[PDB]
Amino acid sequence: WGYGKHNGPEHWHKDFPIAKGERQSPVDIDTHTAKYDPSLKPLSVSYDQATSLRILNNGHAFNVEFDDSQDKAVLKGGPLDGTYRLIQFAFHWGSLDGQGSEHTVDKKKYAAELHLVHWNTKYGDFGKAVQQPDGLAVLGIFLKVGSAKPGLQKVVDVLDSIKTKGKSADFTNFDPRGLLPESLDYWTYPGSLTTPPLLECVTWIVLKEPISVSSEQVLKFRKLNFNGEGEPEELMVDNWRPAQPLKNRQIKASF
Repeated sequence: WGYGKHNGPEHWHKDFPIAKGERQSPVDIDTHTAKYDPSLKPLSVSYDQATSLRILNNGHAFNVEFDDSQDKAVLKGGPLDGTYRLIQFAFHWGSLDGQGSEHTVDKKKYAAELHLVHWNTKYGDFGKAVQQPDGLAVLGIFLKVGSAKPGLQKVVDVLDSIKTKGKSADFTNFDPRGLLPESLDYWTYPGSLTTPPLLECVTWIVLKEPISVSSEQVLKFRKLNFNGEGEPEELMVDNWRPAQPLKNRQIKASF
């Protein structure tokens, strides 16, 4: 599976049949149909204690991993029940500034999208949580091009070291708080992972307010390779899945 014409999103259903299930992601956020729910609590992000370990090129994107052996970096509050610990964060981006995010707002596409992945500690490990309807909590953050994001530079300067599939690099003391928007206003709905296995185990929490990044930051993202080293060079660009049918589900707003 991939993002190409022969193995792209339109083909994933052949190997992963849930691809056309009932609670697939991503989706279009229709702001006029989203329902203001007064019973939603503020989100509670505790990341001062976060411990980053490494960054890796998995062949479909780049992931920053975190030590999830104790409640060091956690998410709770909002629509969530229990504590979810940060396991990884990744990005989805495009070939141009006009496309890239997975989720869309009234059909509008952002330059990229940041996903902070967290699992329900009630289930003991990540592997057990992805087998649960309330197993994960992904925090989605939209990226728009404007001014540079101080907090994202550390990530950008290390992309050179993990250009190709399988490459990984020690990546300690990275603070995720540097990637948060000012506001925590969000939209929330029940969905799935956006890449196979597309498990319908996620509580999506998409932040209203986008972060700005400079043109040159995003540019270094587009220099990543899908391919392994020593193979024909395929630029890692447009690694995002098209919006799926809402199908009955309803999107709630904390605002």
